[PDB]
This record gives sequence, structure tokens and C-alpha cells, in this order.
Amino acid sequence: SGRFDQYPTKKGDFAIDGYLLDYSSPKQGCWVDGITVYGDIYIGKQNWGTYTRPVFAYLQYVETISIPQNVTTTLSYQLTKGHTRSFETSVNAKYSVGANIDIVNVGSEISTGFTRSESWSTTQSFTDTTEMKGPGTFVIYQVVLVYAHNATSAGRQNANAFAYSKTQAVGSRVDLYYLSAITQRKRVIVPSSNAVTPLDWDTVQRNVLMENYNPGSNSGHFSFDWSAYNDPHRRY
Ligand SMILES: [Hg+2]
Ligand SMILES: [Hg+2]
Ligand SMILES: [Zn+2]
Ligand SMILES: [Zn+2]
Repeated sequence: SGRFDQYPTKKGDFAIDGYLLDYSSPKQGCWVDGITVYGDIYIGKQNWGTYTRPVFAYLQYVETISIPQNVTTTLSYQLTKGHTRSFETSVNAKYSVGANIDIVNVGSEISTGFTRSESWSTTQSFTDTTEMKGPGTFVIYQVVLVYAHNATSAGRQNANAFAYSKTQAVGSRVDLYYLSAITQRKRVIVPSSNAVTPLDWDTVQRNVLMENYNPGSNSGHFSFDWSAYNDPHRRY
């Protein structure tokens, strides 16, 4: 399907909830209107001054379950916190970010629902439960928050750090553009009849960064707000 122009744009958790609570048609994801912040991100061998903004949110597959007629059960399933399993498996270089980057979420009216030390850390699995009743086949998904980054000057040394990236020259400096993803403490359960094939990390990066963002003009479906550098409230 691709064609990410089909997805709407939402600002903050109330708007994302509005999108997900509209059961009139199956939902896969949305572009996110969020603020840009500036601060350190460790990539490869050092910290780089990085611009970060939220850009997309999507539902990533957890599991499918079929329950017979007259059966009520407490279903246990694994959700994750911190960076997504797909993001973690896709990165080639040493990668880490301090907890204070979360000002990007606060300023964008998004909350991860996880602790300060958990939200931007390594992938950590946890058990979640829902009492469910049959008959039916149901698919469980977890909300993924996607961010675009410009790690300034990182492009000469880290051009192969990520599965998908773009470098851009600024005078004699080389910037590194890439996406990252973390989870939110939010999961959706839908009958197999109200379900479509969910988006995955490879598809999201190809469409959002490679096809829909142009570092050359800082345009496409989103733009970074460079004024973050000059705003103390958006520096972490
Ligand atoms: Hg969404
Ligand atoms: Hg997001
Ligand atoms: Zn905005
Ligand atoms: Zn401000």
C-alpha cells in the first residue's frame, strides 16, 4: 500500500486517542505534529548535538488469539518499554540517549506512560493482561512513537550507524538524519474482521524518512524547527 499521504496528522495524546477510538475503519498509524528539541545523543563513539522531533505513531504487532464460545480467560502477553525491539535490532552502532530528551514528549503533549529511566532506555519486555471472552479472533498491537533526528556533524563517522539514514552537508560539516522508535504504555485489541496488516519498522523508515522527508529543503511531510537551538526551554 505505502502511500503514507493517506495517514492523518495528530497533535498530542488526546488527538492520537481520537484516532484510535474511531472504530469506523481499521487504523494503522498517523503523522505526529510535535516540537523540535536539541541535545546530546550518543552515536558510535561520542555524543552529538542532535535535533529531535516526533514524526509518526503506529501500531506494531504483538499477537493474535482465537477464543471459543462460552470461554472467558485472562490473557497474558508481552509488551515492551523503551526503544522498540525492531529499532534495537536495526541499529549497527553503539546508541544511547539520556532521560532528559523526554522534554520532546512533554512539549508535544505526549506521555510514554513509562518511568523517566525506562522511556528512552533499552528494550525491556513486561507482562500485560486483559480479561477477554470468546467467540472470536483478535489481534493485539502496541503503540510505537517515531522520532526524526538530525545528529549534527555525525555523518562523516556514522554514515552506516542506522538501517536507513541520510547525510546532509552544511558548509564543511556532515549531518546525520535518521529515525528512532520507542513504545507507549498503550495497546489496542481488535477483532480479526476490523484488522489490517500493521506497518513494520522497515516500511515506516522507508516511507517516512526515505520517501517523505527531504533534508535538502527541510521539507516533505514534516520539517525540523531549528529554533530549538536558541530556546533554553527546548534544550535538554
Ligand atoms: Hg497514530
Ligand atoms: Hg511520536
Ligand atoms: Zn507543530
Ligand atoms: Zn519555548
